[PDB]
Amino acid sequence: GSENNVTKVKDTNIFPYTGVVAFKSATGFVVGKNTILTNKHVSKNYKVGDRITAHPNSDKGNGGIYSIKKIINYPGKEDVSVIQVEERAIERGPKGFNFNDNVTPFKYAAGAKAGERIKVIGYPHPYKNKYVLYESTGPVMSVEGSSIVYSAHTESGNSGSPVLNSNNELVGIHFASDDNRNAYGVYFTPEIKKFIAENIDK
Amino acid sequence: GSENNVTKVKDTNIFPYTGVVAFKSATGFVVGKNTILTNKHVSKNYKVGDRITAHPNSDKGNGGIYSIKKIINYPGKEDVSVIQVEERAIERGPKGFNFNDNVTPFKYAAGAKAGERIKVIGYPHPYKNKYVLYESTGPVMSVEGSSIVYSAHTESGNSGSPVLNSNNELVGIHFASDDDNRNAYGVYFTPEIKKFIAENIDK
Amino acid sequence: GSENNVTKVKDTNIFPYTGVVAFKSATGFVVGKNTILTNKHVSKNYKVGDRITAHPNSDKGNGGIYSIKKIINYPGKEDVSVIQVEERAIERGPKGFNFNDNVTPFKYAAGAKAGERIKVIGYPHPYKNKYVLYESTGPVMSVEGSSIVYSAHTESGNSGSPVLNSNNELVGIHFASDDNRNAYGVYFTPEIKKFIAENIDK
Amino acid sequence: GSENNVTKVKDTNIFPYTGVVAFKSATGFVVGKNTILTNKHVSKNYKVGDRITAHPNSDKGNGGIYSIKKIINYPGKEDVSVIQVEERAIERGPKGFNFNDNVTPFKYAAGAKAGERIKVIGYPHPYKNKYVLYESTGPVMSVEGSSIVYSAHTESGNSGSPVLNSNNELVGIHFASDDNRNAYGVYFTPEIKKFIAENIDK
Amino acid sequence: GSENNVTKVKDTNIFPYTGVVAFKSATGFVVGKNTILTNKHVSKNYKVGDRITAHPNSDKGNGGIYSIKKIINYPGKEDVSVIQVEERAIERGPKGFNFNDNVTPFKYAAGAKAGERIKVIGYPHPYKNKYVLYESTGPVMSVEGSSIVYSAHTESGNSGSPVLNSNNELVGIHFASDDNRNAYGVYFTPEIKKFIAENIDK
Amino acid sequence: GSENNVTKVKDTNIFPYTGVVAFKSATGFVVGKNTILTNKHVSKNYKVGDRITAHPNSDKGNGGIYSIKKIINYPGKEDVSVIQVEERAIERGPKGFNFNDNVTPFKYAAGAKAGERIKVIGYPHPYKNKYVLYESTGPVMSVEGSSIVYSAHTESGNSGSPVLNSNNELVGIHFASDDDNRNAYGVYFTPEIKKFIAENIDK
Ligand SMILES: [Cl-]
Ligand SMILES: [Cl-]
Ligand SMILES: [Cl-]
Ligand SMILES: [Cl-]
Ligand SMILES: [Cl-]
Ligand SMILES: [Cl-]
Ligand SMILES: [Zn+2]
Ligand SMILES: [Zn+2]
Ligand SMILES: [Zn+2]
Ligand SMILES: [Zn+2]
Ligand SMILES: [Zn+2]
Ligand SMILES: [Zn+2]
Ligand SMILES: [Zn+2]
Ligand SMILES: [Zn+2]
Ligand SMILES: [Zn+2]
Ligand SMILES: [Zn+2]
Ligand SMILES: [Zn+2]
Ligand SMILES: [Zn+2]
Ligand SMILES: [Zn+2]
Ligand SMILES: [Zn+2]
Ligand SMILES: [Zn+2]
Ligand SMILES: [Zn+2]
Ligand SMILES: [Zn+2]
Ligand SMILES: [Zn+2]
Ligand SMILES: [Zn+2]
Ligand SMILES: [Zn+2]
Repeated sequence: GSENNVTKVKDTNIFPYTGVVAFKSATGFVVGKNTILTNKHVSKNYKVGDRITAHPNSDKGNGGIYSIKKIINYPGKEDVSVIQVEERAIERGPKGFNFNDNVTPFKYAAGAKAGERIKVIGYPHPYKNKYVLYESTGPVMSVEGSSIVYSAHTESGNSGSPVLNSNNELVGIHFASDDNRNAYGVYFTPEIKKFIAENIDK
Repeated sequence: GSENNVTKVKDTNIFPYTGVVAFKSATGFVVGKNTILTNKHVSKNYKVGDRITAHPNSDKGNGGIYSIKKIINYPGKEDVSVIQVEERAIERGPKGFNFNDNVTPFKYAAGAKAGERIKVIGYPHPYKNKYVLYESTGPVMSVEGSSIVYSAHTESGNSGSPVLNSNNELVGIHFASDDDNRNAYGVYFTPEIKKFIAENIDK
Repeated sequence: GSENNVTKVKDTNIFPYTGVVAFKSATGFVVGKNTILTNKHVSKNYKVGDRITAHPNSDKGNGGIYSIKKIINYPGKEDVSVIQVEERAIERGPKGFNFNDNVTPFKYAAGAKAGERIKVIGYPHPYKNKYVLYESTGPVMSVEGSSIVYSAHTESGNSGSPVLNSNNELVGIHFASDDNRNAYGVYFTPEIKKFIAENIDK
Repeated sequence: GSENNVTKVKDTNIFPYTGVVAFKSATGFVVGKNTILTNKHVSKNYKVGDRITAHPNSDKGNGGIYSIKKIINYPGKEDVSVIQVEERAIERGPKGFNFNDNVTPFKYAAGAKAGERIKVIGYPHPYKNKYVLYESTGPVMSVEGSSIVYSAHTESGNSGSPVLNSNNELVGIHFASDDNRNAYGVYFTPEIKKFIAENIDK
Repeated sequence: GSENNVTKVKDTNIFPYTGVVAFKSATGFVVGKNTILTNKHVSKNYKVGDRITAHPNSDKGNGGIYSIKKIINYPGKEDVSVIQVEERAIERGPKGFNFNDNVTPFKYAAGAKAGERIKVIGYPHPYKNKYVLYESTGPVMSVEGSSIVYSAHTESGNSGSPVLNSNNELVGIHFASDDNRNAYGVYFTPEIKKFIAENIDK
Repeated sequence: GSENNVTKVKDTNIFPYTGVVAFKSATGFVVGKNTILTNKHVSKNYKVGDRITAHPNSDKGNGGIYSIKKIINYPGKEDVSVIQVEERAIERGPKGFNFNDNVTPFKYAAGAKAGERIKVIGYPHPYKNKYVLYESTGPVMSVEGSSIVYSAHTESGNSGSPVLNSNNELVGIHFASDDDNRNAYGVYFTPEIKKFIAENIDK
């Protein structure tokens, strides 16, 4: 075979993949009880009642299908949208009908620096009949304020993917793009973190 | 083989490919009598007397070589330029020396929606010795005003390529690309742009 | 095999590759005595005493490892930084401990025009344990003022790479990115040449 | 994109693809009323009552699912097996429950010669959850007796695939395998044609 | 990214990869105390005193470097060679200097059938400066006697790789070769199993 | 980019590539005055008067087109055939109309060993409209008598390609291919084969 900085995830039912969710067009991940994060350009395409699916892997199944109950955009310029779902599944996952028993939120990392290895996990290919999760690895190029840039292979559906460090702790949320190219994430500054904690379902 | 969102067009002498023309560096397509559409960043590299070729495919031939007679940039910000050609071919196509007999313009689509399948058809590799036409498929991500964004594999030479729906109706013109399933950016034909184009079709 | 607009350089100890240097995260190239060029977003990550390596190729060796002695960013908008190194190698090259005897600066080309063939030569993959030099070919799309655009396969590490014409003369410096994509360089205008000549070590 | 001697067939419900059928592990194609052809190493894995599907394409549907009613191996050395199916579909195709109304047999070509372009049409990837038909093009290298050799990209599932000329006429049946490799088929000699005609369901 | 039936193994220090060993040219795996298996065409290239390395992964290290003490070829036609190593490492692994503490032998599977998923694990690229383990997945095509055939992407260095089922139990040893091609293994018949058990170091 | 054991040769007008010739379906290489070597399964598709081309590279030109004048198969089992050409080019190369002035034969290597790096140089894609020369690198797996096996990416058209060591000396002729790092099979030049070739070089 060959070196490859992106590979298909064959088992999406183990951590960290159990923190990731699919939209028809994009990716999101869990941040707290009944609460997911994605980009604003993703959430504009959705409304209350639309469905997300928890860590799906084509016909190997998933953690359940859930409906969106609230969409809250961050008021700053950063591309962050908090989405709450109804806790009771439309279709159950293997751990039952409760959203939170089928998913796992991430710990925030202590920080991030140029040169460290990150992973972007998400559903790179939008509007497919089957959901396939890919893991894209690469180094951090820069952390400046609320901007984190890394070199990786990312595609349009990665919008909303978590960016994790080597210990599966959260360093960012992807928003825009062999391919070892600069790719762009929102780094969680204290003001963004505060907006998120405030909009987690209580 | 493998899934691939871009493949070589092996017969460019059937519809929809007989709508598409090649520049040395880019793509365009036919909009009406003696008239083609491309981007402003393409037309700035050309002038009256420069040559375009109709639906070429390496040494399989083409629908003729024609000279440019007029360049008319759209006055708005969108990246659209109208180019008229001399009707009399420099080199004939199989349907003769008249440009219009060797090409086919597209019908406009009724609109376009996020999630629908499009195709971008054009000459993705600029400044080659042989013209090779590729078809790039993918879903529309967004339509907002004159901006249409789709996820596809497009390349530098695709500047000017038509963006068609599943029934080969026109939804846009490609202008920028900034596996590969990447957001790619077209001009959606709003009424103001359609009016400009209609007014600049050779009479 | 297949047509490919980017291939691995297997001997980096011949011209023009002997004008190219590696940073941990990016590329640069020699402009004069003890002096290299790169981008401003590359030099931001380095400081006096950090190290660059002269035309490395995996474990086939290199022209030596050298320390940075001064960093001078171009005052204009263009993404150009001049870096001077200590002349005395930290680790020697095959031609000895003097930086200048192990490298080769480029001649400026007379100019550059749309459609001509260029090559971008550099270390495309950032933060690797081994330095691998690739050569990316493609045509110039546009030259205007200080902006040169070409169609090529470039990646995040190519920041700082020379852009040469078919006679290995210098037409620009890469700064931003099959793939036949528009890629962007700084074209050396008289004002930029003047800044560079003024900042070559004496 | 790139030159490629193998591409996915996106509509398998037009000629010539309507002459091709799938087994779980391999390909076959229609030779006459209720009758298909494949290799002897394919038919070894099947029995009466096993199922084949007519020109499937993922979830875009198919020409119907049919049961095997008889397996007849060619007495000679050549890797040819005739399989008859029950005429009445287990699951219908768009043209109804009759096998014959949903498929199309091929005309034999007048012959075949070195350098002419052929196509091998079949299901290259064995034992998949979804059937994906690919078309592999390439030139004939040699024809001798019952042996036709061509240069193409074929894979293990292509056992049993038709080999057609540029007018979709039949020149052989694949049996054994960028990749532009010599690939091997059975050329239909008069003795083989005679066996086949004798074993077409009446 | 894309579907791929072969991927780089990033951590070779967990089971099942801790059963695999590298030769300069090929692969082998552990069958018992101080004892490995490979092909006869591999062992002909080695002699007492030559080195094998336990589950290496470029510069991430390995389970130790060990010397060959005995080579015993199976007397039948099948491509099987038992190699014993000196128990005391030339260079230790993380579990110390004893060969057997750094490696793990496999359980034989109860049998194997057409259509089941297998994995071939080994070092596909011979005579490299760094050892990179790849995992190639695919279905079993046939089990006939001492022959097992599967559809996979295998390369010259895979000679000697174990072929494992989905529970990491042993089904074969690879000996000869997108690429989904038939690939050929020795299936462990009782007579082969007896030869192996008889030549395990006591 | 990526590691790749096969790449396109961009200048076929330098050594070692000026040793290699193209058939419509296969490769060969020069062994001496007016004489080339290929496989028996290639030469059986050719006859006196058929044309080979010297070191072509698409439209960059070539060292001339020459006609075959004699085919002499090796009497042993190994897959070797000697082909002589008419010395006077049908179409000249840059060094003129004489075949020998436009090509270069190889020196034989002193031998070959498992683990050493070789190159297979040839025209891997048969029956194309344009001749494209590729170089496939990889290690020797085994040498036994007249059999040399190496791990490389070779294709149908590589039949007849020379197999050279790191100093461009001849170690073998490729005959069969049965990423891709696969065992590939050449004829190693034993003394009996060398003698046959020397005796069949045009005088
Ligand atoms: Cl980039
Ligand atoms: Cl993108
Ligand atoms: Cl582009
Ligand atoms: Cl082959
Ligand atoms: Cl195969
Ligand atoms: Cl192999
Ligand atoms: Zn490989
Ligand atoms: Zn956005
Ligand atoms: Zn690439
Ligand atoms: Zn395939
Ligand atoms: Zn523009
Ligand atoms: Zn990709
Ligand atoms: Zn090839
Ligand atoms: Zn910058
Ligand atoms: Zn591509
Ligand atoms: Zn790409
Ligand atoms: Zn392309
Ligand atoms: Zn068979
Ligand atoms: Zn290949
Ligand atoms: Zn392959
Ligand atoms: Zn992808
Ligand atoms: Zn063997
Ligand atoms: Zn393939
Ligand atoms: Zn690369
Ligand atoms: Zn032969
Ligand atoms: Zn491969």
